Amino acid sequence: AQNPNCNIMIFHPTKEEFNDFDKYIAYMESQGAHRAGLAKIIPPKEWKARETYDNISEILIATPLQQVASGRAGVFTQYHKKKKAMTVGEYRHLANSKKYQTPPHQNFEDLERKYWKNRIYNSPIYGADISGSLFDENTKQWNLGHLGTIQDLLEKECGVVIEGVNTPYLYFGMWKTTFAWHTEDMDLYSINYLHLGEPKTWYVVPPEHGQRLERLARELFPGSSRGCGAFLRHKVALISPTVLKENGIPFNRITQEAGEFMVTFPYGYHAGFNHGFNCAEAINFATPRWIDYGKMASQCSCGEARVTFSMDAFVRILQPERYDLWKRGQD
Ligand SMILES: O=C(O)CNC(=O)C(=O)O
Ligand SMILES: [Mg+2]
Ligand code: NI
Ligand SMILES: [Zn+2]
Repeated sequence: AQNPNCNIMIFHPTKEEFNDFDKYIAYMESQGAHRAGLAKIIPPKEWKARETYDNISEILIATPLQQVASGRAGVFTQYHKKKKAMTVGEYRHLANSKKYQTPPHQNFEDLERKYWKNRIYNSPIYGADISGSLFDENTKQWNLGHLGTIQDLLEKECGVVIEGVNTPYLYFGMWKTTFAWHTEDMDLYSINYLHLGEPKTWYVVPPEHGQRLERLARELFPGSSRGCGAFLRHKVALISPTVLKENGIPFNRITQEAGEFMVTFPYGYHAGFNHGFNCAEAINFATPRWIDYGKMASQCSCGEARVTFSMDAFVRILQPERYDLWKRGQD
């Protein structure tokens, strides 16, 4: 078995190898990459996502989210308070202000220490989940707006034709902006490109050990667990590496820098934080190997997780027993 310790693997495809996206994902999996739940892909040196970022300040962040924490430094939840609209130029100036900017630090490790010590005492503002793309239309390789759709994968593998579309999302971050522990909708893959700015640190649990994280989460967030049988789908709970280590949960960490892709694999729980002002683009995708994960994915039916139009069909075809109850939650 390849990569039996479930380490995060880093790939350096050539420009030739960067032509066929599906084929490269399958290659990475042949090397055991998926066992970690997360992989890094450094694009060939000849590739670029677009020519410059010089003209992005006029993108609107219609609903910036203030991420307010509750709990203790290593075990907390976050709620998202909606703020007034602002442009990316306005958001970048806010990220760079004295109130919100990255503190002085020695290296990524010192910054990580500061994040886990001090995150709860601040409420950074995250411009998350903005439909759109920063890839130039002429970028033909690993253009996250030109990928094969999940609906088309489901049709190729299973013969069934369904409604729905699959488009990318932009994320504008600042120091301490946080993504809570989660797997993707329907335990899909994700791919995330860091277009510009400061790094993003990731934590990940191997898919084969995801239920150990779930059991710890039920213990640490016991009222949330009684409220919903899949409350991690709410995307609000944080658990630090120190707490994970104290509880014997297998995990890994890695820092993504501008110009790099990350892939999350089906049922790979992940969480993380931004080091400073940045912009990422991410989208869900599927392969043939995902289908069985999609059939087994948990679902939030308490009604809190409230997700996309296209998830309806996935549930309806892959999980027809749950259909009914899951749609009572979503309506
Ligand atoms: O970048 C972020 O805030 C969150 N991204 C992801 O969870 C992802 O790409 O799967
Ligand atoms: Mg603009
Ligand atoms: Ni994710
Ligand atoms: Zn729920």
